[PDB]
Amino acid sequence: KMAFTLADRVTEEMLADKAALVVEVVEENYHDAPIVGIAVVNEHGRFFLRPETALADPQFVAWLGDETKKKSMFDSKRAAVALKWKGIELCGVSFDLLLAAYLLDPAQGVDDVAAAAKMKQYEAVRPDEAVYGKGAKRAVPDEPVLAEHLVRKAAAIWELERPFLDELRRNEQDRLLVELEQPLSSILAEMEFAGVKVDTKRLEQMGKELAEQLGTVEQRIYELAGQEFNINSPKQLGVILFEKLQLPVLKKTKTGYSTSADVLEKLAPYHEIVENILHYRQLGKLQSTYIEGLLKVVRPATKKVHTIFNQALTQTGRLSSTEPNLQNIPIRLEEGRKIRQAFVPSESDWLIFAADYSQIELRVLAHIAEDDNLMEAFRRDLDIHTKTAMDIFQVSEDEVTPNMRRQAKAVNYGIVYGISDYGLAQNLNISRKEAAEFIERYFESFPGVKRYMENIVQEAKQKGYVTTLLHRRRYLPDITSRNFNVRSFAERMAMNTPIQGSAADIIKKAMIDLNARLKEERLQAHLLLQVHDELILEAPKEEMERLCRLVPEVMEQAVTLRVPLKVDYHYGSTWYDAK
DNA sequence: CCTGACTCA
DNA sequence: ATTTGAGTCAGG
Ligand SMILES: Nc1ncnc2c1ncn2[C@H]1CC[C@@H](COP(=O)(O)OP(=O)(O)OP(=O)(O)O)O1
Ligand SMILES: [Mg+2]
Repeated sequence: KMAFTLADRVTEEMLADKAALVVEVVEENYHDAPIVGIAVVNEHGRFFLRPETALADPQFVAWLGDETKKKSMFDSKRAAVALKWKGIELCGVSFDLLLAAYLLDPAQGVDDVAAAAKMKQYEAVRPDEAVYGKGAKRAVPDEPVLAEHLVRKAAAIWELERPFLDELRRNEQDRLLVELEQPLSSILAEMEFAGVKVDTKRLEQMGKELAEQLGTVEQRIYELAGQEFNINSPKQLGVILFEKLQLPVLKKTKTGYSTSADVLEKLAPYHEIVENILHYRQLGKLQSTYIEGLLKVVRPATKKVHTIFNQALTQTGRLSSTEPNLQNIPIRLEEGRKIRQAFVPSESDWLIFAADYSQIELRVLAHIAEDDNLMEAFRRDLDIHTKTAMDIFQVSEDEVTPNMRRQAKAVNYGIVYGISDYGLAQNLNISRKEAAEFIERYFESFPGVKRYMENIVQEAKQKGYVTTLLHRRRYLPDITSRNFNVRSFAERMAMNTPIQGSAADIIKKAMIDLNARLKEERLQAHLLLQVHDELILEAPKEEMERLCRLVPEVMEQAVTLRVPLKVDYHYGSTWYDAK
């Protein structure tokens, strides 16, 4: 039905200056993964190429790397990174169907061509899973079966480009795709392929010392409990706490007694064992995830870890980070924070540079809600987190520890994002009456915020979606539900999504501008990680003074708001020391 | 395989 | 009924 040529060799007509291109990587993690087949669809026809052939052809390599030869693809970052592991540079990607689908509706969770094709009732293509199988059954099919699939995906991208571009424009999301998400994709590809170097000697030594400590904590817990049990089993732990030790049951879930951190902290006046158990579970996560888990994914020859930043997953426009996640490395307790000493520069005499947006979503909220007191508070360069802390704990602006400031931060965001008196009371372990009062005195300080939250909920109910500064959209079909719980969740997404998502837009624009600046000044410095409202770089030590100016400036100037943007920054010999 | 732990923004 | 957005892990 769909004619295509199974080429034995690359020909001139395959190298047209506009094409839909498929460079197939079947493994979920595409770092150093096999390329199993290539497809090209253009004005001249439809082609399948064997990668052994095509990727060793100097004209095909040349075409891939030619910025003036425009390619339409699906998940171009996957291809770009797979090709870098093959030592080949991919340039000129002009359209990405994955990112196009993501912006049109992130709720669809589009993650193959067939799923994007369905958005426009295009059915002449199969889902990837149906072709390759799942779990232990996964496999590349016989060549003719593989070739047809790849070509059908290329044909889909080719015929779907205009319809998707048309709808993006209708939505005012065309520049968001072309000028923000697509250029970011290339930047993320660079970051992933660069990787972050790990000090495995230090990490392994930390692991040995941690094992000993876990043993000591473990034995003490058994002593306190009067028996041995699996502390890492919430079920067994529940029996010990609420049956053997007869402690009060504060919460249940569908599976049985809750042993959450929040519940165990509240049980501290009844038995010292709950504090030990909380310590044990913290240490155990360090070991399983940040020592053992991390060392499993280090590439042994280079000692580097290579994350994958998922650009088309979160419902608000944030990135996520997987295998390993490098956006949740410990920082909040000194015990876990020391993990960051194992993340080091990739060359000697280089350093790690880290920058963080100050009170980021509160600034954005001030701008969007146009609240008087809040907009003013940032012109006066106030720290609303610390002020809130002084108030909540009844202390002076010098008795506020970092932990206290962090706890205030969750209260400040909690409130603007819809926390109830019950939630706030449980969060700070205070009376609900007292909690209700903090909330009241909060919306009195910032009345425009309150209006904005009422107003954005009403709007969402009328339009059925909310939007960000750069025209990112989230649909919220549940917001007019007759069901209280379902409706309430959707209403809180309407409160949060425009703010978190606008803040995502900003740091994304900051990454693009920053790279442009790094290139024009021909610095060796380069981005390693993004952590939502943080950018981590490494660079020669001689570039630290110039970065101290360049990085914060670019980040602060990324957009222009009604309030200042403020960036904190540091550097040092390890990620830990960049504080 | 899911749930409830821990980790971050 | 009860802040938002994420990922990985051991246990079961
Ligand atoms: N508990 C929470 N609830 C909702 N959103 C939160 C959150 N914690 C963080 N976020 C969201 C909202 C904030 C944003 C960034 O996290 P930062 O810790 O960096 O908060 P920032 O306000 O920038 O504080 P600063 O840098 O001055 O210490 O992510
Ligand atoms: Mg911040």
